[PDB]
Amino acid sequence: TPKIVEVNYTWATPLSYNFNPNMIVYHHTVDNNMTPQKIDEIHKQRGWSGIGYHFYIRKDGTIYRGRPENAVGSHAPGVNARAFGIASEGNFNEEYVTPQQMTSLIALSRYLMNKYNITDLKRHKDVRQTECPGNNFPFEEIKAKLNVK
Ligand SMILES: [Zn+2]
Repeated sequence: TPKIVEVNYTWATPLSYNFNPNMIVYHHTVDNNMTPQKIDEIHKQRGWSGIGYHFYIRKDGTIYRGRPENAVGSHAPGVNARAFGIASEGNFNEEYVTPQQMTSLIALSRYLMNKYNITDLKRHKDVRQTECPGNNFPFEEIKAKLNVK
């Protein structure tokens, strides 16, 4: 089972648990050097309860929990009730996922896919107009390693 680091959050507004995931959406953070706590602060400024992603993967491969696994997130308006959101630290218009981020992306994705019977993997740019998760985000390689077509 991948190592998920639990984080102490204080949620500003009520979380909804009317969450029925059938999709994983991949994100980049654009900004580097952010703790999950810093993301949570920014997401609170934007009027969300707190960190909008269900998971945040830092450059050294550490997987932090964001939103509770059974709560609706704030990462992709229009699919939030049906999508896990997985963020990777970086701006992948300008750099590449680290090998440790790739290892964690595959492990976390397969965990969620098996646990929830999910086969639908999407980039944020596949569901909304955005450059996220960045030009160099290795989407086709992730799908290939997970045997998704
Ligand atoms: Zn995004």
